[PDB]
Amino acid sequence: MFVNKQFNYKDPVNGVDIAYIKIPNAGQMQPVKAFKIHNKIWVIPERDTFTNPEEGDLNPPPEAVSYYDSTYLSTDNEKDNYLKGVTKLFERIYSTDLGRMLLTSIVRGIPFWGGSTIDTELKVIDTNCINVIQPDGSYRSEELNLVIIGPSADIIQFECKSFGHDVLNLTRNGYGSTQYIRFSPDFTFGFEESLEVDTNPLLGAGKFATDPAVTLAHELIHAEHRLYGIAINPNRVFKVNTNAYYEGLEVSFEELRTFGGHDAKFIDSLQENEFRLYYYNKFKDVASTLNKAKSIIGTTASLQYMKNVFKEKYLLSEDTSGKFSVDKLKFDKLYKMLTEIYTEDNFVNFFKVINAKTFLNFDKAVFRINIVPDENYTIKDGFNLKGANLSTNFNGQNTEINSRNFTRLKN
Ligand SMILES: N=C(N)NCCC[C@H](N)C(=O)NO
Ligand SMILES: [Zn+2]
Repeated sequence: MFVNKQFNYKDPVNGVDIAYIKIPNAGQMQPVKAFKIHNKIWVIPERDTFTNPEEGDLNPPPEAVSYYDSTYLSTDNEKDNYLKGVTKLFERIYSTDLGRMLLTSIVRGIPFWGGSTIDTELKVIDTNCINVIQPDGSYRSEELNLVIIGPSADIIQFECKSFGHDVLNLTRNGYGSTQYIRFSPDFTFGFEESLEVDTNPLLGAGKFATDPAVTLAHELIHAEHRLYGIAINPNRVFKVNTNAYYEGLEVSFEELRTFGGHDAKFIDSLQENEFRLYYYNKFKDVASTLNKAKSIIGTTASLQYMKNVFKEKYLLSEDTSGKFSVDKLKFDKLYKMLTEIYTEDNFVNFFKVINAKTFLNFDKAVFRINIVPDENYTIKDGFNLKGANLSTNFNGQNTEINSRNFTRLKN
């Protein structure tokens, strides 16, 4: 039961799990109503016009496969439906063993307290918090790990982003930082079945639709990487050979790793070792920082308590003197779990749903959906409902057969 509370958009703010909040480095935004669906995880049912200065408008630019609709997610009812859709996908992910593990890792992934210039001092990094406005009018500073928010101008441009320090590279120095995922449970993508000799022949008809749960899990995987500060520099790319009429299409290692499967293998053995040793070295530095820490600022919690929070996050070893160190095999398990076990491909397998076999299998269309009604989608079966006749040959995902759950929009 990942979300132990039925949240309706119109429920009165209480200053605890329903409240108007302000986001860091968002300049001077108006407070937005948010919901805390799980410890360290909030959801803002608004179009994202706060995380980025240059993207504070929902206006359709000169363009470039995208989808725009400045009116999407503008009504309370829509926001209410958005909230229920996100909450439902989390329950779907969490219902699996893989998902239960991923979300647990995310919740234990508190961004490191490395905001002090004094090495004998542990301090929080302000951009890893939000201000929770209370019913009285005061604001309470709250640390959080994950924020799910609506998309910006391009509705289908989902992504996992964060604020990041002035000097430090939080998503790549092992510290981690609060992750903001632009996502929408109201849309999904259509892909075409790459007819391979051993693939099921009884496949209903043309287009199939991506299960929004796989899509959210995809972003959650980026979040895990970023929260543990072991994300692969987005500069790193593989020059994919597509056509002969193409002298090259770049695809980042971070994406190939996240998708997993055959795709992940484009990251050769030399690069894998490089990233692993690098991050191993980074964890060892976090251990040293914790070891030199004698005081904590922004006081409330005890020093030992916070040190312990990071001993748990990084799976550090503590001797009888109380000094932390990094254990090679524990690091290996943690790192492998985050980069090789949590992948889009492994989720497609747990969920038992049809999905593109690789990015190379680019989505043909964009569909409008609504997973909230149980008559349409369930936590356990997604679109391929049991009693129904949709639970056969993935009929539930067939946009021809399950034409009533999909409404074509673009491409
Ligand atoms: N299935 C999709 N078409 N996903 C939409 C987001 C694609 C984006 N590049 C991304 O992967 N972000 O993480
Ligand atoms: Zn991605």
